[PDB]
Amino acid sequence: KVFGRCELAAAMKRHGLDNYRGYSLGNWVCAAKFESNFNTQATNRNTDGSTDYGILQINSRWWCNDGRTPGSRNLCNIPCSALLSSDITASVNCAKKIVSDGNGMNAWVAWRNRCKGTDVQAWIRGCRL
Repeated sequence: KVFGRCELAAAMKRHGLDNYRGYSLGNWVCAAKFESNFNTQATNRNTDGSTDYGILQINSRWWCNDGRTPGSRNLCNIPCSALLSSDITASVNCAKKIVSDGNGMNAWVAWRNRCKGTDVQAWIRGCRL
């Protein structure tokens, strides 16, 4: 499943991301756009043996367990396969842990590079929310 921008915005709102830790809905939508292109099934291998999973490209060294990543910590206490659902519940739950951990949304490379300091509200304009 590839979400539409506004579909995702609605789902992230339902799941409590609007203003979670001070970050407006558009930041979360923007992060997903540039991390995964709204693709719930996207995966990306890294040079350290970790893989990033799903809509918010959550990493298997720190956050979820895939069994094949060295130095894995499983800090969201979830299998990475749960982060590949068409249902974003698990990715949202883990995202809330990630953002609360000390970095805020700087945790997401694509957010800091493409979304931070931009008009993130553009990502929710035109949506029925």
